[PDB]
This record gives sequence, C-alpha cells and structure tokens, in this order.
Amino acid sequence: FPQLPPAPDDYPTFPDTSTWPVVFPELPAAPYGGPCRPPQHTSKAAAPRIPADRLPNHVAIVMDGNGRWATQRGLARTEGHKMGEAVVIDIACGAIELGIKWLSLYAFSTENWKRSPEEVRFLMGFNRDVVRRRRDTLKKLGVRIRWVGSRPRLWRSVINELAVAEEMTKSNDVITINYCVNYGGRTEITEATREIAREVAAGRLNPERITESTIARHLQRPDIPDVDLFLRTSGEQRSSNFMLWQAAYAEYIFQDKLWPDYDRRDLWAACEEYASRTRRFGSA
Amino acid sequence: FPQLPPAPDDYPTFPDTSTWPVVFPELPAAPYGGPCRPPQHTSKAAAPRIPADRLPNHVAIVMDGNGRWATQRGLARTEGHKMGEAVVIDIACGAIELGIKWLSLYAFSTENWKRSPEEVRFLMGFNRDVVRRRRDTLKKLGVRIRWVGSRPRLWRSVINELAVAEEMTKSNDVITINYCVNYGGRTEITEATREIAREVAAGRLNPERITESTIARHLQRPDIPDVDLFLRTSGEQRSSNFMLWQAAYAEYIFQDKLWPDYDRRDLWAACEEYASRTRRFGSA
Repeated sequence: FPQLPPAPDDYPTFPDTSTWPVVFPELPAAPYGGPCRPPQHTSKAAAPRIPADRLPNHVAIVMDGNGRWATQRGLARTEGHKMGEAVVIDIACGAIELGIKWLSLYAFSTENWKRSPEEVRFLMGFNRDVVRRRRDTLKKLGVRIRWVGSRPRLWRSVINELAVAEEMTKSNDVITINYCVNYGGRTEITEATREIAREVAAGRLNPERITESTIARHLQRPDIPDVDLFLRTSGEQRSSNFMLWQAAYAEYIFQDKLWPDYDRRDLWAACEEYASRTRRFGSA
Repeated sequence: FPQLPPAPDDYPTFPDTSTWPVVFPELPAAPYGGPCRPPQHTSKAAAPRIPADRLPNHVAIVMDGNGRWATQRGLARTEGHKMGEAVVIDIACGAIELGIKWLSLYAFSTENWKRSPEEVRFLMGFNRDVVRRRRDTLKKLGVRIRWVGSRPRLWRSVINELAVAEEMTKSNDVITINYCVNYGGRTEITEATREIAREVAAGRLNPERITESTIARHLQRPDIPDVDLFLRTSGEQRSSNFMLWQAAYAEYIFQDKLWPDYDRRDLWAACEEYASRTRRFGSA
C-alpha cells in the first residue's frame, strides 16, 4: 500500500488556525533523505490503507463556501477565503499521506469576474501571495505545482509567482498540483483549437487526422490525466466549467461542508468512498 | 405557468403495460386545436405548477440502469431496454405537461461499443424500430425530434429513420428531443474542431479569431441551448461524457431508481429540486 505510515506521535501538526497566516510547522530534519513528511493533522488521524489500484489517480476539487462561511458569522465574504489557504495545504498534506498522484484545485475561474471588483481584487492578490508563501513548503514536500488557466485579464503577478513555483518544482514527483487560476473549461478547449488551427496554417497538421488525442495534446497542460474523482464542496452540485475535457467520465461526490470547515480527513472519507466501491462495467 | 391544466377524468392514460410493445392511446380530436395534448399518466397524477422562472428550459437525461433491472429477475439484458422504451415516451409527455421544451437523451453512446456484440447488435436495431414506430406519436404531440451523434460505426439505418422523423417534425415546436445515438461529448467537440481546421486550411478562417462562439457554431446542432438540468438514474453520479460542452454549468440531479421503473412523476420530483436551488455562474 502506498500510504505513508502514521506519523510518529511527536511529529508537527497542521493547521494551527489561531494565527494567520497559519504557521507551517518547522519539520524534523532528514538523514537524508529528500522530500519531507507532511505534518500530521492536528487530530493526528492517519491515512486509510487503500491499495494503489483502488485509489483515484487524479482528484479534482472545487473549493466552495468561503464567502458563505464568513457571512454566517457577520464577516466580509473575503475573510472566509483566508481560512481556506490553511485547508488547501491541509488537504495537500493529506493527499501526499494518502498516496494520491494528481490534485487539481479550482482557485479561480474565467467566470469569477462577474463578482465585485473588491472581491476579484482580493482573490487575485491573495493567490499571488499564497503562492509565494507556500512555494518552498510545497517544494520540499514532494509537490510539483504550476499554473493551469487562461491568460486574458489575469493579474500578471499571479502568472509570475507560479512560474517561479514551476521552476523550483519541475523535478519533484511525490504529487502534482494543478493550481487553477482564471481557469475555464471551454476557454481551455478554445485555446487548443487554435493551437491546432495554427499548426494547420503552418501545414504542420492534417485536418482529417484530427483525434480526441490531438486535442488532448494541445491543451495548456497536456500531461494532466483524466479526472477520477470530482469533489465539490458546500452542498452545490455542479462542475462549473472545471476540468471539462479531463473530467468527462468522472465520478462525482458532493460534500455539504463549507470549505473552511474542511480538513484532510474529509478528503480521505471521499477517496475511501471511491475506492471501496465496485467498479461497474466500462468503469476505470 | 406554462404547464398544461390537468387532463380530464377520463383522458387517455399512458402507459398501459398489459402488452409489449405497449400500445399508445387513441387520443381525442381537438379541432380546431393544434397539436394533440399529451396523455396523462396511469395514476392520473398532477403536474407541479412550478414558476416559469425555476423551470429547466433544457433537461438532459442519461437513462441508466436498464439492464440491471433485468439481471435482478433472471432475465437477459435485452428485455430491460425493451421496457424502458415506453418510459421515454411517457417521460416526453410529462416534459410537455410541465412546459419543458428541450429534452436530451443518452440513447446510445460511443462508449456503448464495448458491450457484447450480441447486446450491441441489438441496441442498434431496437432504436431504429422505435423511431419507425413512435415517430408518428411524437409528430402529433408537437415533438421536434432529431439525431445528435457521430456517424462512424452508427448503423446507416438508425441515422436515416431520424433523418426522416426530423424532416417530418421540423416545423413542430412544443418540445425538442435531441435523440443522442453514438454520442460522445468529446467526440462532438473533436468534430466541431475538424471543421474549424478545414476552414482554417482553406483560407477562410484566421486562427486568431476562433472563439468559444465559433466552436459553438461548428457543432453538429449548434442551436442546442446550454443544459439546465442534468438527470441520471441507477445511482451513477457521472456525466459520462453527455452533452459535455453544453452541460458545463448544469445542475446535476441524481437518483437510484432504475430507468424501467422511472415514470413522469419522478421527472417532476427532479425539477422541483432544481427549482429550490440557487444557480450563480461565478456570481458571488
């Protein structure tokens, strides 16, 4: 089984949401060694034994309910998103422990521009900072992260920090994260159709030998496999333009828990649900 | 509202499951009315009087569980699909009673070629028959029925029974069933893109002017509105590649009931659930 073994009782925990930004624990040194073990949850729960063959290769997660988490408390929408950064990194430490290879996170879509300039301006600058703050934590843990999304109208500063983050981690392989910012499904499929029309213009491609693979090879990030499990948080039941191509044959699981009330044990609950189930016909 | 007021006491009931193929009720005249009103259910039950503003103008359905039903009672899979035929027509009648105008249907799938050559060689002949038999019923109900699928492998004979039923109901417009046979969410994108490529290579379209609108236009039927309500039965929480592009922001409602037990009242259940939900499209 691929799960790391339950952290020693005395290993640092995460998150300590008394401070903010939550402080990521100084972890023990390695012998060494290479990738550090991720701190254990504050509850010290341990990953569930699941064969590598019953696991989702690729968990896509639609974070949901930060704005609404704040609002039931008399707070500004945007403060909930701040309790979200800790849950992100938590779930990340959970997937590593669990033995998960690909994790997609829907930070911001091509449709979140509809919201107020006050919230759009907060999210843009909070993704920028988050990235810079976490690049070295994520790096050390075995994570390979990079920006997945569309370029039109996206704060340049977000594209930069993540290409810094891509350069540091383009050789890590404990797990891969696709940090989706200004991501739209149709927009990404649109981006590739001209990746294609462009080659056809360079007569470097036959328009009658075009396959689903041909399209899949011209998406922004072409090594992103199909999405096995589609977590969507806070009771909402929709994909919302997330991994449209990739998540076609995805199995859906909708948790009713607001994202900031979320933690890695929740990720493990769902994944178990997925693995323990009898794979039906045609079902991978 | 826009639903049809209740059908009188002694109105024709559907279905009468005392035979196979089940027989369709001799429907009252209505001169000088236009189309013939949809028969009421066998329970003579009432349609929900939902607001027009909480109606799913476009409801797509992945009719699942047809062969499990049969398996349960020591039957071969063929006999399950047979009883699900009268389910469709009955489900088409309730959509009209409820005032829905766009109904999609996953009759067959590109995925469906990996089923036994026996079961598949049967699923091609049954659909052809159903169009040939039921298309006159639908003609009178105001149903505009057409084909939506890839051609390769698809029996010519199926396509042409829908090219005939389409040509007969082209000016009808109480509802519009898109009968999907050999449908592939990606397969339809792929094909919209083969078109784009050709035009681009013929010198009639410049790669840098391709937008989402352009893909939306090069689809097989580019008039299909986005999908509002995405139903699937059996207990399967998957889009499984249905209306992939259309259903980007659709509301997934899932149920356990297998298709051959499914009847209109259950379709009305679904739309009340979609009715209570808040759709936001990237809005706060």
